[PDB]
Amino acid sequence: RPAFCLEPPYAGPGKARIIRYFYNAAAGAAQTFVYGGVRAKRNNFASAADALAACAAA
Repeated sequence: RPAFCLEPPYAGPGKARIIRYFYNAAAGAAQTFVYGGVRAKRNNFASAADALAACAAA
């Protein structure tokens, strides 16, 4: 899987309140986090399905 799938989720310094998904490699699962709208890192998807497709393919 890509290395970014091993990244912790990054809320960043933004004040937005957006539900995003990251691949939690420790858990072997997609998980929700609160993204602030600025400076997203790569492990950051709109849906668990998108996070899983990138990181647990296939």
